[PDB]
Amino acid sequence: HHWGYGKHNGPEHWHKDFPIAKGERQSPVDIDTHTAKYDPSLKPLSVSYDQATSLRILNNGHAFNVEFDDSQDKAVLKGGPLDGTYRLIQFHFHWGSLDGQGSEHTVDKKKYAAELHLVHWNTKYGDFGKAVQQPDGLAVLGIFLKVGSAKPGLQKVVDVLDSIKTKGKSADFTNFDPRGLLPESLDYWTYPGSLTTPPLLECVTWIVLKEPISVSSEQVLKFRKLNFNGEGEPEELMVDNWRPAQPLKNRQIKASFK
Ligand SMILES: [Mn+2]
Repeated sequence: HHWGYGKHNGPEHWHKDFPIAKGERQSPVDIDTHTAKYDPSLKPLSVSYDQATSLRILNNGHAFNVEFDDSQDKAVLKGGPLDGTYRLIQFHFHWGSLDGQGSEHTVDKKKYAAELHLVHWNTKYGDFGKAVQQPDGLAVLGIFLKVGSAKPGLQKVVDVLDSIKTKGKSADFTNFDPRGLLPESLDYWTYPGSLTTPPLLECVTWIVLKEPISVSSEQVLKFRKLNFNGEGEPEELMVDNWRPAQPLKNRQIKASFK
């Protein structure tokens, strides 16, 4: 029936409705650190989020998205392996039912407790919907989360989860600054890939940061309290909304560092 992360509609079934699931540039992947090639020609990333305008937070039944106003060049990403400017449209997370799993990308097969995705679209395309039809339409910044100390900048998000518990619920969410979610270092790995949920389009340049951010156990616990279901439907906790690693096939992972 419709896709999700259960036994009957989980990632292993997606190819029946979205054949691109078995495509040549699917994500996520395992990052083998010894085989990633250092590329001295890659430039430092440029993150400009000082003018970021968040608007709302929504439970879409598969994760929670914080959405931003992308009608102008307010929060953009440029540099790194990118040509042109990419505007932030939304961020969301993938997490596990246990601390030993939850991330989509893995590093030398290591899984983290969660993974944050900041989604950006190439402004040359004019809108998100046109950008997903292009090979260089999106740029996703992925950041791993490990359990340790609490992340202060994530608390405003944790606190509103109670109000968007079930599928379809949304809440006003203004003045949230995503700079509070960045690690200290911007060193990264990059490779050409796809969206990690249906429609699985191969329109993404992935930028995965080497340095994880720490969150407290209590912070991650509140994520696991969300529901996949809609209000008044039987309760299915929102946990393990991550796609396993896909074959690298003909792609090279490049590193901005050595
Ligand atoms: Mn994602």
